[PDB]
Order: sequence, then structure tokens, then C-alpha cells
Amino acid sequence: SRREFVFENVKFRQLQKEKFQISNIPKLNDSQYCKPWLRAEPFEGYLEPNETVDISLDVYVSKDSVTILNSGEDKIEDILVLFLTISGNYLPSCFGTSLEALCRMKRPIREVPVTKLIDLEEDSFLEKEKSLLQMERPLQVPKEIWLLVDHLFKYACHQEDLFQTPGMQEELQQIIDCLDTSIPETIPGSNHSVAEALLIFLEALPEPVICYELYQRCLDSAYDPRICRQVISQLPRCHRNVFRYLMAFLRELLKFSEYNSVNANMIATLFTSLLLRPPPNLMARQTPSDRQRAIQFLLGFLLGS
Amino acid sequence: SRREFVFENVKFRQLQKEKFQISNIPKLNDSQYCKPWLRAEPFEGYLEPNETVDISLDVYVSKDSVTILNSGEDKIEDILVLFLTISGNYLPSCFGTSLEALCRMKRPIREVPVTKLIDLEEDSFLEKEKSLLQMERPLQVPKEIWLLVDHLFKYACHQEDLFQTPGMQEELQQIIDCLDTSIPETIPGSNHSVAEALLIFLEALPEPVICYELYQRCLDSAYDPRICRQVISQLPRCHRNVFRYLMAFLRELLKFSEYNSVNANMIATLFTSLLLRPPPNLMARQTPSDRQRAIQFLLGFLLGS
Repeated sequence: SRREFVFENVKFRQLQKEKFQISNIPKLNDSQYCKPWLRAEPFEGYLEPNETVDISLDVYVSKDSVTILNSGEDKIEDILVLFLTISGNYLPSCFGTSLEALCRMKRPIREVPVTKLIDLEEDSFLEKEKSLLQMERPLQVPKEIWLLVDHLFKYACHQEDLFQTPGMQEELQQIIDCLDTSIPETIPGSNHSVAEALLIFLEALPEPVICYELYQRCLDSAYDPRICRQVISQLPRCHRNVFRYLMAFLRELLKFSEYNSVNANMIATLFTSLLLRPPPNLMARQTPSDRQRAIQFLLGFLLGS
Repeated sequence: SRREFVFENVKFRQLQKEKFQISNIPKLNDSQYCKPWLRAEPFEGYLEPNETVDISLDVYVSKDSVTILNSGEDKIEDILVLFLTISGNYLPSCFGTSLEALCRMKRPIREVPVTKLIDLEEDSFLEKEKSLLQMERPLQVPKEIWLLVDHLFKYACHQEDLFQTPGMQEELQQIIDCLDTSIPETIPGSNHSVAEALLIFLEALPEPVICYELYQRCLDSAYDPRICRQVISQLPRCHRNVFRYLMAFLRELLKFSEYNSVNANMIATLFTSLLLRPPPNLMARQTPSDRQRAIQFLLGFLLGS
């Protein structure tokens, strides 16, 4: 019935349907089969008469595909077999972009340019060498994380089960689209949704707040809060600012454990796996005592000096 | 029970409640009574026992108050009598701001500044004379009108009863807040809501697309489409561009009368009272033949050369 398929404007954590029917499962080299951000269901069955099999095609970019697609490495182009043709375009997101790159962009990653409205004429003598064949101070912290944290500061310090309750999937999308296209005056959604988007953000980061190269150093000094401060100072500029900003926010949260039910241990446990992660290419084993050190490393700042 | 009242962050076409009770109507000089963007209901009644009268206080800035508040002339400060104290703050809107001022602002009128994130130190020797006691090319068209019109171009040319059906009051608010704080990638709401916000925008303008000083000239030449083009050329830069842009959009709409049900006469009648208005201080009479000329003036461009 249908053969050609295109998914226009695909975005992080947004599902797109492309239902269709069949009437009367293969996979090419599973190395060239399909794409992780794409799958079929039902992708196989039994038929013999005229009965129509309404097989659906869905795409969903998760934390595992967001960063390759952002950069461009991968594109919304996948080839199946039965050959199948499908394409579209992927809209970049601040989620899955380095803190480094984000601190250099004062505007949303997808802000609409007003270029076609500007009333002027660039130097024509400057284009005397142009051709159709010939193609500053970084922010202390990404505005995106700032918008999320400042919001929680202002409206969620007294939120019950804060960082224990999962937000609304639908509000998470809004929040994401919001940060990708504007510097909102008010982040939409409930405190739970905003709190989760922050975790999702820290998790999708290409390079953790605490750089991989410093991962082990932190573990080794986890019990000496003074040495931990020093390791932090070793981090690149924006990583250290983002780290310090988060600890300040989390400490502020503790002052209201009475109302929000957050305790140092819970918080430190929750955030450490997002902030302090092992170099993935070393497929390093995660010992239970290494887990305690990773937790202690954060507790040091949440109760330190 | 309550005496002090404050309405924080009041905005164009957004109602704010401030309910309270009483138990056991006056007005100061009605010249100093209350403010049009404020009223009471119930504002009078009968009582003698302990019964509590839950009188509500509401504020609503409409097309008549938006522009004075934007500029600042008026502030959310009104004094009642029984003396009553109430205040707050008003957030400016692009709705009710001149086309002149809007073409000079490349950013939303209320975009969140990222100043407190910037990582740098301004010249301290430049502040060697500073003191706590001592305080470029305009766009061809306001981005706000551009965002509204381009949206209708892209998604509403085939909308049924377009410009005949009123949008959702709740979506109109969103759209307004959207344009005031961001350069949206996608205006929220249905085509009917977007179409109405455009009318609301043209109506709240401080100075009509066609300047008051040229109002009569247009009427006088309404039957000579060639002279009408010339009068348009007389308009200040941005007013002529906005006018031409609108006519192009409306003509495009006519090419699909079949689908959207819009006809030149309906359109021209609807838009002329928004685009071509009489200098209000002349309390000029609106004769039925002057109404036909005002309509003809627009028809000339919708069917002209």
C-alpha cells in the first residue's frame, strides 16, 4: 500500500507514528539492519487471505541517540529489507550537547533567526570575491541548566517528594522544546516535571559534569572533603561552575527537608550516578565500595564547609 | 478580613481574581474613583447579621488600557474608598506597542536577559566616573506580526470559516505570552486562535497601519486604485511594509476561497476598520458612504494590479 516514508522534524523524546496496512520481518546485515531510534510493531505475523495487517512504524530518539543526531554523525535515514526507503530531518536539542558548546551560545540552539526581516544591504564590494561554490565571553553556566535550576529555586523548595516523584511525560517534552527554542520567562510544567528534566539533562550530557579523565581521582579522594574541593578546581571552567551551582542548589534544598522530604543521602545517591560517571570505553566494573565512595564524594559538598 | 491587595505580573487580556469576604459600595470622585482595568462584583448589597459577603476583586487589561500601561503612563495602582490600598506590576506586551518601536527591537519585549551568567569584567577604569546617583537597522516588519502572518500562510490557507470563526480565549493568551517572550518556532493554538490574535494585534496598535494623518486621503481616493497606491507610498517605512505584507497575505487567501470560504468583500470589510481608522480626537461621524469608500480602498489592493 505504502512504500516511501518520511518523518519530518523528529525531536528528542518525541514519538512519531506512521501506521499503514499490508496483505498477501526480514533484516539485512543486523549490522546494517535498522536504527536504534527506530523499530517496527508488529514486525512479523501470519497471513494467507485478504486480511490487512496494520503494521506501525515508530521513531523515538532517547538519551542513547540524541547526541549523535545533534552533532550530525547520524541522520534520520535508515534502510530496511523485504529494500525500504525512509528519511526526514532531526531538530537538534540542548539536551545531549556539551556544557562547553552550550556556554558559547547566548541564544537557544534552534532560535528562529530574523534575517529575512532585516532592512539593509550588505557591502556588495565585499562580495566581489564571494562565490556559490566557496562556502564572545562564554557564559559561566549554560542558560538551559540555569533556567531549570533557578525555576526549582523559585517554586519547588517546598515541593513534596521532590526528586522522588516522576513528572509528566507530556510536560517533559514541552520543557525540552521550550529550552531548545526560547529563553522562557516561565518554564511550563509542574515542579516534578521540571525536576526530572534536570536529571534527564544531566544524564544526556556528552561529557559528565565531572569529566571522565577525573572520575577515578574523585573516587580515590572521596573521604577527604578538602582534596575533593581541589579535584573540582581541576575541572574545566564551565564544568566547575555547573558543579558548584548544583551543590549550592542541593544544599538549599536540604534546609527544607521538613517540607520536601529530601535528605542528603537520597540526593547524593540520585545525583552522583548522573554527575560522576566512569569512562565508558573502559567497561569498568562498579564495585559496591566504589559506589559508596561515589556517594561520599557528593555528601562531602552537601554537608561540608 | 483583608485590606491590602496586590496583583503581581498583570498582563494583557489575562484575568486575575482576588476573592475575599465581608460582614457587619462608595466611590471617591468618580474622576478619581477606580481604574477601567479594575472593577468589583458584587460591589454592593444588603446585610445585617453575621453573614459573610464574598466580594471579588478582578483586573483585566483590554485594548483600551494596554497601551498606557505598556509605556508606563499608568501603573497598576488604584485607590478606592470605604481608603483602599492595591498595587502590583504590569508586564509590557508587544500588543499595544507601535510598529515603530517594534521594528527596532530584535528581541521579544520581555525576553529574559542572560546578564547574570556572562563571564567577564567590564572596564573598571570606565566606571571611574560612574555613580549610583547618575543614571541598528530596523526590521522591515515587526517580528511579531511576521510570526503571526507566516504561520497563517503555512498552516491556515485551507482553514474553513477562516476569519469568521473566533478562536479560543485561552489560546489567545498563550499566543500573546508567546510573542511577548520568545520568537517561537511554532505559535501554539489553532488557526482560528492565531487568526484572531492577528486582528487583536492590528486593533490594539497605538497608531493604525494607515496613519491617522493619512486617513482622509485614503477615503477621498478610494475609487482610484492608482492614487491609493501612491497614498500608501506616503506612509512611514514600516507602516507601508506592514500594509503591503498584509495585502499580499490576504490576496493569497483569496486564491483558496473554495476551501476557506473567504471572499474579498468580507475580508476587506473586516480588516479596513482595523487598518484604516479616523483620528479619534476629531470624534468624526462615520457616514455609510464613507464606510463604502473605506471598504473600496482595501478591495482595490485585493483585486488590483
